[PDB]
Order: sequence, then structure tokens, then C-alpha cells
Amino acid sequence: NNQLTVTNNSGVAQINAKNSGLYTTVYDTKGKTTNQIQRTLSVTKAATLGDKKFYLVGDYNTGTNYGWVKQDEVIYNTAKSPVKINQTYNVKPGVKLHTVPWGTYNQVAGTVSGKGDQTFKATKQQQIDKATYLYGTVNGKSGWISKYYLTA
Repeated sequence: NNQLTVTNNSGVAQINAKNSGLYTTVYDTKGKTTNQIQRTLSVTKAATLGDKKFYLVGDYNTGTNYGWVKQDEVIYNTAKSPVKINQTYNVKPGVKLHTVPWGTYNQVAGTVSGKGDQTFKATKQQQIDKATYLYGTVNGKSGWISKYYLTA
């Protein structure tokens, strides 16, 4: 017996490169491969059709519905209330800025000069699963950067 128990969820996720695909419906049609093959966007919803855990992926910021996907093939990462510090640090030179929290191989906002510390003003922070990606501005670009990339 299976039943679509529809449930909400606040987090982010990326589906693996060697996936089945993205499930436009929970009953599925085909599950088609797309850009989300280690591209983090956001998780707006997460229901279970019986045992089958489907994570609804949405727009990076707004959470605009793109479709569901199986738990087997995803890396789901939780999120919490963001933090605000305006404390300006220097960013380590060579650091690659990421467009979305968790910041996978298909989320690059930019990169800093190999040798040359740039003034990174943080205006925001995001608490995602394990990693804390801060947000700020580096020479016209704006994006997320883990505290492990950022110099203290």
C-alpha cells in the first residue's frame, strides 16, 4: 500500500551527476536528466508517496516549483534561519565564490585573484548542513562563500 502524504520542508539540495532524473510528477512519467546533476538550488517541499521520499526542488532564491526527485539519488542538506553580520574581513586570494548556499561544481558566482587579498564585506550569513556560507560583495559580484574559504 502507498499514499502521497504531502509535506513541507525548508532546506537546499543537489541531485548527483549519475542520477535517474527529475520527476515532474510524484507518480513519475520518465524522470529526465537536467542541470541539477550537482547543481544546488533549494528545497521548498518534501512529501512521501508511501515509502518514496520526493524532494521538491525550486528556484535558488524564491523556491519557484521545478519538480520532485527521489531520496536515493539526492544529497539533501538542511537550512536554518540566516545570520546578519556587517563585519568586513579580507577574503583569501584564489577563493571561488558560489552563486547558491552549499555551492557545488555548477554554482560559481566568481573567483578572487590568485595573490591579492580583496576587501570582503559580509552583509549576511546562511546556516546550511555543516557549512556556513556567508554572503557579501567582491568587486561588483555578490555571492556565497564558506567561512573556511574566508580569512579571519
